[PDB]
Amino acid sequence: AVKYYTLEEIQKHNNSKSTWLILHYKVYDLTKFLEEHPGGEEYLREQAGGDATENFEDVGHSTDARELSKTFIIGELHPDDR
Ligand code: HEM
Repeated sequence: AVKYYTLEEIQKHNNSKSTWLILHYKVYDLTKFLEEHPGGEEYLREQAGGDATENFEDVGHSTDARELSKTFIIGELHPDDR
């Protein structure tokens, strides 16, 4: 089973208690990761509530970071919004 979120609901998660973002159609809840992110939290908050795939790939994340990102997935972008 997979949970699908719309762009409308994702955009609402960009505040002090909730930070979500999209990477390759998958939705990530990075709320508790902000402080641990090697790159800092400014880059994450700035992209919160939207699709950060291009920025993510632009910086060029390691295979380890990508493996780690998987633990933060909570669902996928609704097919109709793709
Ligand atoms: C769940 C997603 C993410 C995880 C788990 C994550 C993890 C990491 C890790 C482990 C590093 C260390 C270097 C490496 O292994 O590549 C890193 C660096 C970095 N990340 Fe992320 N990252 C994520 C999302 C993002 C996003 C969305 C942005 C930008 C919009 C971003 C910007 C950066 C920057 C600027 C660095 C520093 C690169 C440098 O100094 O050369 N990261 N990230």
